[PDB]
Amino acid sequence: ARILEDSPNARINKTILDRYLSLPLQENIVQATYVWIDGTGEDLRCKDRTLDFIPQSPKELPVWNYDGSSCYQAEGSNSDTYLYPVAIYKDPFRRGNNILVMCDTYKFDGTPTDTNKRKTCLEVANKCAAEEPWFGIEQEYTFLDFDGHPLGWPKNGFPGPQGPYYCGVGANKVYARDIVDAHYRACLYAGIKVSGTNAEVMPAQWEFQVGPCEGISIGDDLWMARFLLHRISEEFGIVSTLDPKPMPGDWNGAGAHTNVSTKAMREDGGIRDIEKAVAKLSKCHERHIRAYDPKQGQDNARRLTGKHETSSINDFSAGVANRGCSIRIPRGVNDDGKGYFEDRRPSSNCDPYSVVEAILRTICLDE
Amino acid sequence: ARILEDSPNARINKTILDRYLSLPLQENIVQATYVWIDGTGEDLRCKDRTLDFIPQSPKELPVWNYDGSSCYQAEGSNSDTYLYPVAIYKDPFRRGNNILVMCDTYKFDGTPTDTNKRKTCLEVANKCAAEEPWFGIEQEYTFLDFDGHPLGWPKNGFPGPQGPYYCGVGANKVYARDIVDAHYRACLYAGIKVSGTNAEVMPAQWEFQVGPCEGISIGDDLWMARFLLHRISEEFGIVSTLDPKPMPGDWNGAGAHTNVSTKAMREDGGIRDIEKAVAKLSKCHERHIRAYDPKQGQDNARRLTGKHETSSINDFSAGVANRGCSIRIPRGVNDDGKGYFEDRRPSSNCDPYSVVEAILRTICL
Amino acid sequence: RILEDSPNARINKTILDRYLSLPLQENIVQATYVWIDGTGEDLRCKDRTLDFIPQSPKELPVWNYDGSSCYQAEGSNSDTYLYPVAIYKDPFRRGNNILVMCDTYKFDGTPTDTNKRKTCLEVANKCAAEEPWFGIEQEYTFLDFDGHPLGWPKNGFPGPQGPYYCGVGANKVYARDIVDAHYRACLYAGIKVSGTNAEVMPAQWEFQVGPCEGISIGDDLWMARFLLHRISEEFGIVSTLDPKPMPGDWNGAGAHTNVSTKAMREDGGIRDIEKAVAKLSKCHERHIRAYDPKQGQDNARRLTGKHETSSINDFSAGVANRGCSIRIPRGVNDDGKGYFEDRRPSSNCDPYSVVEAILRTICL
Amino acid sequence: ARILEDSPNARINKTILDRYLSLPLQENIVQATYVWIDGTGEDLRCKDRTLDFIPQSPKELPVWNYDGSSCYQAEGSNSDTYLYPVAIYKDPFRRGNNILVMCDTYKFDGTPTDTNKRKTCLEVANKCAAEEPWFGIEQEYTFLDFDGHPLGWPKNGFPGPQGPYYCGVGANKVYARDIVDAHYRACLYAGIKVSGTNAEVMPAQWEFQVGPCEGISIGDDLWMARFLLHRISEEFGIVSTLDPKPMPGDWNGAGAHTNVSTKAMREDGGIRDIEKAVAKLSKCHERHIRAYDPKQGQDNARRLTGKHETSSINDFSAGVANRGCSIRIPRGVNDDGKGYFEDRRPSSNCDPYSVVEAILRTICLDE
Amino acid sequence: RILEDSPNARINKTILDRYLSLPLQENIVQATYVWIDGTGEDLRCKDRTLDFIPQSPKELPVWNYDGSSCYQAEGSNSDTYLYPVAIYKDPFRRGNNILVMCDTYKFDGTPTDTNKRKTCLEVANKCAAEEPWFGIEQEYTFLDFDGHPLGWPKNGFPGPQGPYYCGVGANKVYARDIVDAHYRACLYAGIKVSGTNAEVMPAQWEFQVGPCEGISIGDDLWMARFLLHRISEEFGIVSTLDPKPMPGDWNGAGAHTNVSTKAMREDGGIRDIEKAVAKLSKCHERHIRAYDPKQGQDNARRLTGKHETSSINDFSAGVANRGCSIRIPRGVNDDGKGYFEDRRPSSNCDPYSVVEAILRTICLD
Ligand SMILES: Nc1ncnc2c1ncn2[C@@H]1O[C@H](COP(=O)(O)OP(=O)(O)O)[C@@H](O)[C@H]1O
Ligand SMILES: Nc1ncnc2c1ncn2[C@@H]1O[C@H](COP(=O)(O)OP(=O)(O)O)[C@@H](O)[C@H]1O
Ligand SMILES: Nc1ncnc2c1ncn2[C@@H]1O[C@H](COP(=O)(O)OP(=O)(O)O)[C@@H](O)[C@H]1O
Ligand SMILES: Nc1ncnc2c1ncn2[C@@H]1O[C@H](COP(=O)(O)OP(=O)(O)O)[C@@H](O)[C@H]1O
Ligand SMILES: Nc1ncnc2c1ncn2[C@@H]1O[C@H](COP(=O)(O)OP(=O)(O)O)[C@@H](O)[C@H]1O
Repeated sequence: ARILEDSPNARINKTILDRYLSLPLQENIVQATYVWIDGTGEDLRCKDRTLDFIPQSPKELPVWNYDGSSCYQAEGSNSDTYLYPVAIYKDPFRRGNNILVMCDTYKFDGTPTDTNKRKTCLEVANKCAAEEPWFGIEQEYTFLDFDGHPLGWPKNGFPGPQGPYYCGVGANKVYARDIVDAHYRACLYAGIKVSGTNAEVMPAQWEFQVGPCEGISIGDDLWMARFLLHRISEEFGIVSTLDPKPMPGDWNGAGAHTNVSTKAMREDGGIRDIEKAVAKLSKCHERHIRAYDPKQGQDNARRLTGKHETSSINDFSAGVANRGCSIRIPRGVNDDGKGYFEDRRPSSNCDPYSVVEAILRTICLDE
Repeated sequence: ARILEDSPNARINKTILDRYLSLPLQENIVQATYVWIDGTGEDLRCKDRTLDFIPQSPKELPVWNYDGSSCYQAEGSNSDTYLYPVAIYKDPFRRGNNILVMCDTYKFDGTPTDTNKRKTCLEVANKCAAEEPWFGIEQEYTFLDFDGHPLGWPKNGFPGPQGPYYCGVGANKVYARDIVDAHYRACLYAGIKVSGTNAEVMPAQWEFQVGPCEGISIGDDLWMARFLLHRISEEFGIVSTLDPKPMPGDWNGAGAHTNVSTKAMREDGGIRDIEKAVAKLSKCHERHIRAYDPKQGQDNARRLTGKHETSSINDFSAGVANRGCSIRIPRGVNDDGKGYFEDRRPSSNCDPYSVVEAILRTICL
Repeated sequence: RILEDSPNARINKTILDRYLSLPLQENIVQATYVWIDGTGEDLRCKDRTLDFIPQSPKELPVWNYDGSSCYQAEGSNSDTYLYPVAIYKDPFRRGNNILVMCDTYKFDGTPTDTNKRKTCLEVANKCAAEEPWFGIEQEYTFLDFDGHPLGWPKNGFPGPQGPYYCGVGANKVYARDIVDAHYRACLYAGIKVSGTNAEVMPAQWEFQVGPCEGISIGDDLWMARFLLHRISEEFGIVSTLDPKPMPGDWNGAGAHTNVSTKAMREDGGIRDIEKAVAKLSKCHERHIRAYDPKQGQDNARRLTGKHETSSINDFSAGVANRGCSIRIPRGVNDDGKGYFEDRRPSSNCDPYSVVEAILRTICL
Repeated sequence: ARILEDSPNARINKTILDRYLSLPLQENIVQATYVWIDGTGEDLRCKDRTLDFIPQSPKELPVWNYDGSSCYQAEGSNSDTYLYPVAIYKDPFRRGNNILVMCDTYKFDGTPTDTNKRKTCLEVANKCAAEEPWFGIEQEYTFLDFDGHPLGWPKNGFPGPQGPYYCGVGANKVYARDIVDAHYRACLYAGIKVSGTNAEVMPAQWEFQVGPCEGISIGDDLWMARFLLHRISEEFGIVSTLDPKPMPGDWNGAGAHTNVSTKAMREDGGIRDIEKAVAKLSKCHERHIRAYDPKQGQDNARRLTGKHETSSINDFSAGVANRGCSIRIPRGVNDDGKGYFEDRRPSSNCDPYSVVEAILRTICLDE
Repeated sequence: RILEDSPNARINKTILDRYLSLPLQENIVQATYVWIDGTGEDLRCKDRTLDFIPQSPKELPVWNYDGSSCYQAEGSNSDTYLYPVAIYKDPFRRGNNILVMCDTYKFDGTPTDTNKRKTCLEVANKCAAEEPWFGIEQEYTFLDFDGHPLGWPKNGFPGPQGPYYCGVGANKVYARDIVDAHYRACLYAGIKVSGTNAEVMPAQWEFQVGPCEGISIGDDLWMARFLLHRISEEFGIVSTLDPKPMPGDWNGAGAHTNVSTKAMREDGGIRDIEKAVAKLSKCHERHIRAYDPKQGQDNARRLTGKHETSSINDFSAGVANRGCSIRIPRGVNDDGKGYFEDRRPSSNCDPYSVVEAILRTICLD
């Protein structure tokens, strides 16, 4: 009755679309959905165009543009903002040779927009290329009803206390698995390396893991995966939020925990290299928590500095297999004496480009 | 409209998923769902990962972990808990080469968790192998709406008294058969030997039978089957509960009656062996009740009173084709001089590993 | 309001199809055993996984159920046995899956009170040389979960009879989808459903089975009944065989029974038809006793002589006449051969008892 | 929201009437409501007329008529049926000098209707005038919603089992006390001797007791109490039923237990006269059952099974302090050597005139 | 949704008034007899017409009821007797109409199992010399018809505790109308209600009765409970006295009892009190049995030692302290004299048993 009752998309018919989706087209014709990051640094925008050819590379896609003043990227008279494809994926909605196109964005003068964090991240990731840095990201998120309350939670109230929902199974334990399952498979079909999923501590809260991807491709892939989550959830009338505190107080906020390695760390006795990198990471702490947050640490501080599977934003701790510590070497990695380390500081709404750039600067470029 | 009105999963669209399900993936890509028992010893948990190969046995799969502090399996600062794969099944939700994996769980130091009953059962099952013991379990369960009241029952009250609902047919006799049929088929596809189903005495109450299964297999199989029931139910917005007394008073609680035979018992003249086994089980009643419910024989006490065709919690009686009993020999087993016997004591929420072990201890060791 | 409280109507209906397309290894066979309970009117069922494709009812195992849970308590040994009698293709699962009609037997091998097949079969076998054929017109009514006829205004009545019989239209007949699904399921299963029609009462319908030789009418009508209840379950709709599912001047329900022997079907058999009707005239009370499963109590509520119906007490029979106990149809009196129509059996009759009683009187 | 949703009277505004009730008229305008029993023998009918005078006794009221063919009292084309006042009460709905009139009925030729039982009862009661016989009746009844299900019961189902509802207090114990309380007060005001009320075993079930009344007046007063019950219930959209089994099974039926005493049973040593009457009623069980029911034993046969605190229809019994019997003599009476006896046979829908006559015929006219 | 299924909430409430206002001759008197049933928790009532105005209880007729219809079955001798023991003016009917508190007796003239008044009264008269005064703080909770606390989100919880205690506002306290109506109806009836407040738990409230001399605190509290249920009823809201109307870290329910003798109150002061207290430290186990009507089984649920309550095993005494079993209020300590607080009695206690036990231990040894 109440659940999704005001959500426009949940109330529109979902069956008719298949009639039109079945329509055969000249294989020549290609619909391309260009996706980009808006002025908030948090949200995605998209639009599409018809091509008459199958592109092999993002360089073969035309440069496009949008009204930056309609996306919180105003620039007086000169608000036309340009779209530079950087990465191509198969489209799981249209399936043909139809494609999704991640972009980065440039002002009219050829300079990056404020929210373009990929330009510099790429400079750096090229300059550490020889080190073959690999990143995994654990993206947490919460499903909301249209009124902003977490999906399925009683209106004007709370479901039972945490305990039964983590990795839960059952109608009273986890909600909207359908979307999670759809999204997992859509990401796979699109060529994004999602390595798994789980249900989180808060009911309506989930996680998917992406990686491991090399260098800057973790940013393109996570951004596209976010796009896909929002877009799939839209069809259901459900809002997916990346906000780190989608509900105040005792309930679990949201991280984007980031797993890192270089070729040396992955090699035999890389443990010493890891332990070195964590030391370096462990103290420049005030500098990273700024580029782990699209508003420079104001979002972080709603979730962080507590005792709910997180990290204190105040100070810094580096433990082994410690969910309480900002940066963490897993037990099996100590045991193996090689592998990777987990940075538990990035917030669910982090920009991955900023995260990897801060990381690489510190552990490869030697600041 | 009240039925399922507040169930989130029942209020979310169900046809969109099929679009995404039919997406074709490159081969190499396998989705594996790991499943384990949590610190309650009753409830299941699960999560997924992507593999780049097709495993051939459980041994080929990666050991994995979870946070036990989030599963009622806290161990201070060392809360990481380990998932060991013990059985693979085909995945009926995702099909193809996708798989479901039953696990057992270990603490950070390599010891079993309190609710891992399989390590100790596996040991005993292995000592008893040559007697080739076979187990079947009749798992009773009940469908609930989101508010915890049994599915389709009138809000704040009761349907008609017992009688019409057992093995029923008709819109006013039995509810949500679609889940039952979907589950029977899913299990069969998964490789679980579901041997039957029926609607039970209580409206919204049902049973599926698993077996016969070789030794430790009954435990892996029944756990995975329970998983499948919860997980299929979930899509409908419906809760499946294995609680033994999901409504109080004169409403049939729930059992997990266990059928047992050894090789001796299945060969001509087995009835002698069956007779002896029943004899031994009669001198250690209390120990079995304690292993026959995962809270030491306390959820056993809200059901096993000595009424509604059942055992008594304090009292051990056996008999030939007798349902007011603990241990029963079926008429057809007696008439054939060979076969299997029925242990009626275990409750719907028993851990099958514990039931098996207790039994094999008494009648093989 | 319509079906708002029917649990099965409120549960999602599209998810099942995802699990139904699940491919299983050839040779796994699901078998659903079906039986009549201690009311003598209602059906029960459950299912088992089999190893093999049975070639005939004898190849299937004997099973059991707890009689105490279906009004068949025999104190301390209530374990009741299920003997397969007929096998049908399963229209719900298809493949090699089957439904299995049974009859039922106590612990000591004697028949339960509601097993009327045993005794009917002895009689029908004795009459086999007369090749008796039976056709049955099974009437029924769809109900909402509250017991009120489906679609009828709550706490009230739709317009008077006239427009609904064999109707077409959203305001003339209800739930044809179940009717059409049943019709085809029955044909797929191997049941000889010869026709259907909408009846005089809105939400009321009829299916005809036959002609079937002997005992097989009984098996087949029972499985068709099971199929009706079972298909209508998935819609959340109750199908009742109650003979007077609403009181007043609203059409009750019959299971009119058409009957012929070898002699009656050959030219000049009309003589033998009249012989048979005459033997049935002389023992009216024993048939009305056989013609509902409480011995003449349920038919009384229908048989008022007013609504296309015969008298409770008084036996009558005439050509072309729907006010009579036993009617000889126009076409058959004209043709000099065919069958007679027995209009006495109520919609909740056991066809084994009906067959047996008619065979005893016209063949014995 | 279902309780009373389909009941027309519950869905009509209730405060508007007050506006019109407070309209003053001159004391000499009298509204008289004539009430009678219809051809079912169970239900009441009524209608109103304006008088210009205040009658002093039933003798002073006009004899009236109605169309019996609309009340199941057809008699072909001579269907005009006559209404003779026999009792007047003060009207608790209009107050002032307005009145309710209980009547009995008579066919066009002056002979009584089949459902007029008063006539032959009053013949009898007059011959027993000396014995000064008193009657109390314990009228059980059930409130139903408009769909025929008991008021407040879950639709298509049953509330919790019996036990908590008898003389209960609490929103989840008893329902519609306002009607019970209104009616009790309205009976008193109208001039009926209502001695008490209680909530009964079945939820939605209630009882009021009337008496002790002298002779024939028990009949007139109880029929008028009945009228008032339905007429008051009607306002709330609630149906009040006197059906003896308003729900089949292990749910308590409804009786009209009748307390009886003569001058002689009330004096010292009266108990001796009592045990003699019981014995006389014990010799003719089948006579009474037929007088105890608007048919002749048909509705009793659904209530009276032996269980649920009532006598068997088949055989008779006495005892003391026993609620399983037909005729109960209270303890407090045996102990005091005087009082009355309780006939527990009459069903809730009995016609009281029929109950009284049959009892008097037996215990006074020595039949 | 709130009160949507409560029959009394859905019945028109304005019509009754046009009937109550009807006038009747002055010595027509409606009397409502009130008694405790076989649970020893719940009340029952029924009513009769008198033709006179009673001056005291003894002028009312002894009456009876069917004990087998209220869990007071004694086979075929089930008629149970009502003895009037206290009269109150009737706030629902006004005029000379009355409410009658009774105690109950078997057919043989002996007290029913749930009459604690008879023995309580014996002891009270023996301690009359020492002029004992009692004050009781009765907590209770309002429930919707489904048993969920009134106004709480269906299938869930409101915000944590903090804002509700002594709260003001539509989102802080619920159903103040019932509380005000009860407060006043009690005062009019002759019951010495001395205050009320909204409790920690949302929908939870309290009223205080007393100080009352001796046995009358039991009569008066019982009749106040009656009034609460009966007023609640007209709104279609349930009032429960269950000590833990919701599980976990939501505030249970007490019936804290304040106590004094003449000594303790007249100047002599806290040395009489400190001795009285030390007499209670001796017998905790015995008092927990007197302090709910199943003898420790319901208390165990709110007496956790957590959420401002004492633990059910261990005894404790502190000044101005709220974690203790017995309490000396700072205010009484500061002064020569006063009363002491007993914080162990549970919301569903029988006050007659609370008084008796306190009096045996303290005025009698
Ligand atoms: N050597 C590595 N370097 C970087 N990332 C890795 C490496 N190995 C694994 N990862 C990635 O880290 C992520 C692990 O997330 P998850 O399984 O949720 O870990 P946990 O929940 O134990 O913290 C996965 O995407 C995985 O692919
Ligand atoms: N020899 C045997 N040993 C163990 N289990 C058996 C044996 N034979 C059959 N079983 C299993 O016993 C179970 C019987 O379940 P069910 O038909 O519900 O029995 P009932 O309802 O009569 O107790 C099924 O799992 C069946 O496969
Ligand atoms: N000669 C016959 N002998 C036995 N049964 C017959 C014969 N002819 C027809 N039937 C059966 O009787 C049924 C006739 O029912 P129906 O056509 O509904 O009759 P009506 O038109 O009078 O309702 C058919 O379903 C058919 O199987
Ligand atoms: N002497 C008497 N003769 C006839 N009826 C009496 C006499 N004394 C009292 N009564 C009536 O008996 C009835 C008592 O009924 P009730 O109080 O319900 O008792 P119980 O609890 O035994 O059913 C009242 O109608 C009362 O007026
Ligand atoms: N001397 C006394 N002896 C017994 N009871 C008393 C005495 N003085 C006050 N009381 C009663 O104790 C109750 C106090 O309850 P309350 O005001 O809620 O106290 P608190 O909430 O501070 O514990 C009141 O009914 C009060 O009348």
